[PDB]
Amino acid sequence: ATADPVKDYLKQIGKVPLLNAEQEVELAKRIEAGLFA
DNA sequence: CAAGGCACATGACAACGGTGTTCAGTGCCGCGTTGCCCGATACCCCCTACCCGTAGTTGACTGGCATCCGGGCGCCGGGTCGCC
Repeated sequence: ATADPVKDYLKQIGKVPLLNAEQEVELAKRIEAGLFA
């Protein structure tokens, strides 16, 4: 919580795992699995 | 000389004269009110032209922005970490 809220938003993005090909195709596979569920 | 007879006029008698008034009827000219006739005007319809909202567009493309000082000036007031 500081001034210039865009900076705090950027930190809120933080460090998250960027997705390579197989990672995201598996994610979409389980996405459609949950959709069918 | 007195009584009885005839003329003219006379107390009323209605009805004309002429003119003024009566109900009434109907108009005769003045003032105001009325049905027409149209004409325009609001108000339904149909047609399409155009404004405005929604939904797609697949090489890849993964963290920015320029701040800010030459007030100036002082106080309040609170926070804030050293201090022993």
